[PDB]
Amino acid sequence: SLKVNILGHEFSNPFMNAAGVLCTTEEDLRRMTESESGSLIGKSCTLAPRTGNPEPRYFGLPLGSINSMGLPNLGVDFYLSYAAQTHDYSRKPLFLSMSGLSVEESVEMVKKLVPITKEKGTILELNLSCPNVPGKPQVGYDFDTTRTYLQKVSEAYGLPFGVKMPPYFDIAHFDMAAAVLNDFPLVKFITCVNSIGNGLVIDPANETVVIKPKQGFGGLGGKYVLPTALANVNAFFRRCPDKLVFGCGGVYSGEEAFLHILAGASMVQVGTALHDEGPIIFARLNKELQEIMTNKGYKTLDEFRGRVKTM
Amino acid sequence: MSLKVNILGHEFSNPFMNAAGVLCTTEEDLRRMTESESGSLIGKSCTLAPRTGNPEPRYFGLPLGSINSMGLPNLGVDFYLSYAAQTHDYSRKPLFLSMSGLSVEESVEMVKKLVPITKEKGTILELNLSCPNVPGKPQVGYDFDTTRTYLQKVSEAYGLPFGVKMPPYFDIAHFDMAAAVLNDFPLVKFITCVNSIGNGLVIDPANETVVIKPKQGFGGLGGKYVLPTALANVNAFFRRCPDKLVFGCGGVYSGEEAFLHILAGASMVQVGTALHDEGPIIFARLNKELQEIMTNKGYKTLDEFRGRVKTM
Ligand SMILES: Cc1cc2nc3c(=O)[nH]c(=O)nc-3n(C[C@H](O)[C@H](O)[C@H](O)COP(=O)(O)O)c2cc1C
Ligand SMILES: Cc1cc2nc3c(=O)[nH]c(=O)nc-3n(C[C@H](O)[C@H](O)[C@H](O)COP(=O)(O)O)c2cc1C
Repeated sequence: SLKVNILGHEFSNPFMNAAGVLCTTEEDLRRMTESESGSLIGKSCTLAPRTGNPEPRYFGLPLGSINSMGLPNLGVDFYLSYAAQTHDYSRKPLFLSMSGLSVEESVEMVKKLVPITKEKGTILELNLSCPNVPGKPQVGYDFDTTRTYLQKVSEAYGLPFGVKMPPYFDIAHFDMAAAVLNDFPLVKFITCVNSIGNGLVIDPANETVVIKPKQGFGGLGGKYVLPTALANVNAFFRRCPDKLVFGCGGVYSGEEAFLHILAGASMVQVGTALHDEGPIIFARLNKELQEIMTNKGYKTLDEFRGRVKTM
Repeated sequence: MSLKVNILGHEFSNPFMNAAGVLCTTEEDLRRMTESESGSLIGKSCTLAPRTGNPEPRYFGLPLGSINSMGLPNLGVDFYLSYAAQTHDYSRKPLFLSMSGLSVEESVEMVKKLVPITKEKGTILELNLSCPNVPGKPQVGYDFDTTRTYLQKVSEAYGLPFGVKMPPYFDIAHFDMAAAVLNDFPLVKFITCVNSIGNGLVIDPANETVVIKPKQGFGGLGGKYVLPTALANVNAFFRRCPDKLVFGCGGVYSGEEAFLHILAGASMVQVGTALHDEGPIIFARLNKELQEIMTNKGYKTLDEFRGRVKTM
C-alpha cells in the first residue's frame, strides 16, 4: 500500500508534480489529473497574469535542469476558477501554489482562496522561494520577512496551509527557519526544496551561457539537488514534529522516492524528471516504489517514513 | 602557447592547485603536491591547536562527487608555518596557507604569526570563512555582520594582502551583500569561490543508513554536484569585485571544466574531489586537456579568454 492519509484526505500514493512543471494551463492540469499521480499542484501564480522571462529560459542538462521561467502564469483568477469549476476532486486532491511578489499581493490572493478551500478542499502551498524574478530575492532567506508573510497570510487565510521553502545549507539556518515556522500553527506542511538558486551553465563550444535572463543565472533542479533535498527534508522532519514535510528534489526513480520518505517525506514531488519524461513517470514511480517496499517487507509507508538510521 | 598566470607578485606555471583540505594535511601530502605538475598548492585549513577531527566514516566518495564531514583535522598552525618557513621549495611553486580559526580571536593570533613568514618567504594567506563541518560553528560567510568583523580584525592584525574562501551563495541579494562587505576591505585581494555545498545528506537505500557518521549524516558536497554553483559564484564576484581576483573551486574533473571557470573569471582553478579520487597525476592531465582546448580554439594564453563568458 502506497496510500497517504493527511490533511483529512486519502491520497492514493505519495506522488505529485513539483509546482511549475506540467501545471500552468488547463490542458497541463488535465494531464496531471489523468495521470497516476496521487495529487497535483498548480503553477505558482500571481494576482495578475504574467508571460515571464524572455527566451531561452529553460535548458535540460545531463544531470538535471537550469531555468529562469520568471513565474509565467494565467493569474490567480484562472487557477481559482480551475479549482472551483473544473478540477475533478474524485480523481485526486488539488493544491494551488501562490507566489505573490509582495506580502500585500499574497494577502489579496489567499483571501480569494478561502471560500474555495471551504467548499472544495483546495490546499494552499505558499511559495517563499522563487529564485527567478529579477529584483525579488527569495523570501525564505530573510527570516524577518518570512515571519511577516506567515503572520499576514495566517491572519488573512485562517486555514491550514503549507510553505515551499528554499534550500538551506547551514545548521544554524535550519534552526532559525524552524523557529519561525514553529510559531505558526496554521502552517501544517513544509515543502523542501525549491531549486538550488542562481547556478550558471556555460557552453564550452560557443563560450556562451545557456539561458537569457539574469546573465545566465537560473535555478538548478534534478540530480544536482538530491542530497540537499534529503538534508532539508530530514532537518525539518526533526525540528517540526507537529508539521508534515513534503520532499521535492532529485526524484527520478522509486529509489529516490524511498529515500525522501525515509528522510521523513509525506508526499514526494517530481519536477525535472517529469519535465523530461512526461506524466507517464507517475506510473513508473508507483511500480518502482512498490517493488522496493515488497523486497523490504514494508506493508505501508508509515512503517519507514522518517526512519533513516544514523551511526 | 602558455598556461602561465601572473598574479599576486608571482608567475605561476599554470592555473591549477589543490583545493584546501585535499592532499595538503601532512608534510608528505605537501611534498607530493610540490612534486606534482600543479601551478601552486595550499595547506590544509588550520587551527591554533592541532585537531584529529571527526570520527569515522567521515568521507564518502559518490558517483557524482563526494560528501564529507572531516572536522578540520590538521597539525596546528605552528606546523604549517614551519613548513612555509623551512620546508617548502619556493623555486618549484608559490605556497598558500589556509587558516580557519574557530573564533575571530583565534584567527587573529594565527595571522599575526604568519606576518613575518609572508614578509620573508612570500607565503600567501587564504582566510576560510566557510567550514561547514564543525558542530556548533556556523559558516561565518553566511552572516554579513560577522564577516565584516572577521575581515576588520584580520585586516588589522595581518596588514598585508590576503584572500578569502567563501561559501556558496544562492541568492542575488546575497551576492550583492557579500560583495558590499568584501569591497570595504582593500587588503582582500582574492576571493575563492566556492567551499562545499554545506550540509547535504546521503543515505544508502540498501541498509537505510546515512553514509557518514558525524552530524547525523550531514556533510559538505563536492564534485559534479557543485559546478554550476561554483561557476555562478565565480562570475558574480568577478563582476561585483572588479578590483579583486577570483579563484574558482568546484566541480573540476577535466580541462573542460577548468576552461569554464576561467571563462567565468577565474585566475586560478582549484581541484578537490577529483584530486582526492585520482591523486596528484591529475595535474599533468589537466594541463594537457586545457592546452588541447586552447589549441583547438586558437588561444595562445589564458588572458585571451579569462572572464570573457558571453551572455545573451
Ligand atoms: C521549469 C520549472 C518551473 C518551475 N516553477 C516553479 C513554480 O512555479 N513554483 C515553485 O514553487 N517551484 C518551481 N520550480 C521548482 C520545482 O518545483 C522544484 O522545487 C525543483 O525543480 C526541484 O525539483 P526537481 O529536482 O524534481 O526538479 C520550477 C522548476 C522548473 C524546472
Ligand atoms: C576531504 C575534503 C576536505 C576539505 N577540507 C577543506 C578545508 O580544510 N578548507 C577548505 O577551505 N575547504 C575544504 N574542503 C572544500 C574544498 O576545498 C572545495 O571547496 C570543495 O570540495 C569543492 O571543490 P570540488 O568540487 O573540487 O571538491 C574540503 C573538501 C573535501 C572533499
